[PDB]
Amino acid sequence: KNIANLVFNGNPRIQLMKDNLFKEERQISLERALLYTESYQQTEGEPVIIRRAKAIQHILENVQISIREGELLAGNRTVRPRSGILSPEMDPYWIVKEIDTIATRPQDQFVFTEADKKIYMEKLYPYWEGRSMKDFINAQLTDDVQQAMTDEVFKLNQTDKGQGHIIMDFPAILEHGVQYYIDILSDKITEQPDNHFFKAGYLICQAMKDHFIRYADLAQEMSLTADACRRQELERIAQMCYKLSQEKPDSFYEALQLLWMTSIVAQYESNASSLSLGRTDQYLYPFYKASLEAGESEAFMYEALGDFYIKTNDVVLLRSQSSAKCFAGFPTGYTIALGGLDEYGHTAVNPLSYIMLDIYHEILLPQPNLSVRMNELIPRRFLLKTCETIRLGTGIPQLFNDEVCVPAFLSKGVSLDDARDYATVGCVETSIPGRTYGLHDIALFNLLRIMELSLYDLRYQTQVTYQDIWKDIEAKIDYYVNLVVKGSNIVDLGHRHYAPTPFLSLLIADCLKNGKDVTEGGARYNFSGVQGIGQANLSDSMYVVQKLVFEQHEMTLAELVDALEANYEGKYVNLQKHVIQDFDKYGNDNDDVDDIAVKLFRHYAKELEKYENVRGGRFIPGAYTVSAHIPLGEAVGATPDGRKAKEQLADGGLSPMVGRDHLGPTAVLKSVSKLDNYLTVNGSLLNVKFQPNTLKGIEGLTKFADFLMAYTKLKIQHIQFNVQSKATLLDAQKHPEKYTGLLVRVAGYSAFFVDLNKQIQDDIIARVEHQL
Ligand SMILES: O=P(O)(O)OC[C@H]1OC[C@@H](O)[C@@H](O)[C@@H]1O
Repeated sequence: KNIANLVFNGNPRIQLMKDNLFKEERQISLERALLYTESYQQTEGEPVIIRRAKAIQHILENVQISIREGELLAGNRTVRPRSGILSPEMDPYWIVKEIDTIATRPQDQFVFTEADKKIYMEKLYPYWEGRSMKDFINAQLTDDVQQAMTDEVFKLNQTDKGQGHIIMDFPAILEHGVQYYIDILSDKITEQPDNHFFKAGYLICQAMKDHFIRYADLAQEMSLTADACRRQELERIAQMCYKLSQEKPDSFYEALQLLWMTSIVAQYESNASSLSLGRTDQYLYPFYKASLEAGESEAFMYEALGDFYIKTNDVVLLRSQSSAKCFAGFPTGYTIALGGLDEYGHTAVNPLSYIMLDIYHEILLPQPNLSVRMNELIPRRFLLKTCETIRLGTGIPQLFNDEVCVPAFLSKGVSLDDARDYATVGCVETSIPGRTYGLHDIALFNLLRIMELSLYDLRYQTQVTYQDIWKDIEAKIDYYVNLVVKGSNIVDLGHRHYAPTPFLSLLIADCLKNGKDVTEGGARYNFSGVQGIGQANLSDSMYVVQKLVFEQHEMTLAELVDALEANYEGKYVNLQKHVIQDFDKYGNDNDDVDDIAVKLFRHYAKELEKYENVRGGRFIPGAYTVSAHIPLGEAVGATPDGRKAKEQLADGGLSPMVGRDHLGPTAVLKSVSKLDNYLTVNGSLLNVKFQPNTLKGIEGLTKFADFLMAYTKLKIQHIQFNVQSKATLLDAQKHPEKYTGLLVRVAGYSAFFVDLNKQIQDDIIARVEHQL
């Protein structure tokens, strides 16, 4: 039985709702697909965005709903907790290939019941075969794009699922309420009778009104047969849901209910990852304050917030076996940014900011993906509270640096007001809340694979120079950025032609004024975010090449490549130890290695910003991996940095390669700070791991806080921490049953260690355990 993350004296209601999420195993759910398909079978020939809205209305009107045990807030996608909602309208093929294996696959298992297997193949697969967004993307990708993907230079994401990766304008819905949108859309439809977007949004807002009423009627009915206390609670919920079916919220309790019901409707619409929450402490604090005045009771508001936190852990997204290699362990992305700056450039930390960290001490779940915005104005007490929470060892909260992120957005034309208000989509995809359509994880780009292709290409050139390799790598980066742009633009178009999101778009400036969905470019800011992965390995490898081959003349390029092709076996076993141990590695504050990373990623960034997306926006670079450093590593043979074939790439994005940082965590910060971190407007990612003993006591928190202030001044964009010992992680591999509660930080998200495939577990284990 489990000894990880045991909670002492937790709130009983919070702990009961938490436990209920995990009582039964995860099942695939076809309920959304079935309803979606029913609607679509009646709307042939209508505008896609109307078909979408009517299908979403049909889902909202007919989905089975319940109010689960102890809940203070209504709203769940599904009655059975943590269901994998299938989207055959995006891709009906992959589930067929895995129909008998998804229950026992290596990552992200789900039960596909026998009844549902037959239902899917009889009622859903024949309709969606040849009719899905995936079919369009298969047909549209050109030949060189496809060849780059078979050469495993880059992956394209969301070809088989909703787009997501967007923060709605929650402050707008919180101040207006549902009926306000119904009425303005009425007037918009009148003033522009040919605009389908307005009609689509009208339908969904109406169905959201009705969906509130469904829950209200259910609460009331349930109250009749409920214990003396629960009856009053269910009556309170009914009255709340009747009110919020139309009216703007007045209390914190109501704001949380409107906030999560909006999230539920958004999930029915797009069924995607990273419909993140933005600056929740900023836009809920006025409601928390207003409730305090008026005598609402901090203990009740605490429980309602705890309900909300548990709600975010009922959502897990279903994906294919190959997709689960890149995005393993349910990175759901209900990401919250805390603190930061206000419109005046003053600290935005407020009393709710502290509460939202403290409640997490009871939750210890992967969601919400809490994040603290750092700057020089952070109150010390809040900084120490952040450190105390990270020390719990779940990986949450992560940090974002206002010092980098604000100017980075200013770089791309974001106004000062909007850039000061940034928050985070998903893992590390910094974004402008309620104003951005960023395609924040549209593609993964394997920089080490490109270097490998270049070394093999030049392997027989006896006259090759080191500068020749560099130019070749830069030329291949140019070539492949061009292709990943063309492929991302196809996926971009796929979502526009198959899956506009009219409801969500209502809450994205400036879709309502422009009359356009986000998929048509209605958002104020339009990006497409492509991730450069493997740069620690790239600079480590090219440093060896430069030194071993061209300055020391130990081998020739051809002889070295022979050793790589041989996977350092046989007569090369000692060469491997030599390239690893006898040459400076990235992450040790050695300018000579580090500058290779600086210059090559700068070339990647500056190439991406030459390209437009199909919405008139700009491509932007990120440097993050999720769990893709495993599959992207598997696609690369041995490299001059000492990787054996198929070995992982450096985790996270900006992290040193596992085990290569020998000079402590501050030398890591110094390496990372040499990168031009203003370029990764799409987000970058630094994983550090601390030995738990090194953070204990008041002394540990003080060292920890000082470290985060050094991180801040060094203008590193993001950092996050694992706090677990090697012994605990090895024990969790050997006796998973003792550690079913154990959370570990992968890359921009936390996941249950025992549910991570061994290759990810082994990455996390091999990361250096630092001391302060
Ligand atoms: O395949 P998806 O889930 O759409 O994207 C992959 C991942 O991208 C980066 C993050 O936002 C994650 O939360 C998301 O899961």
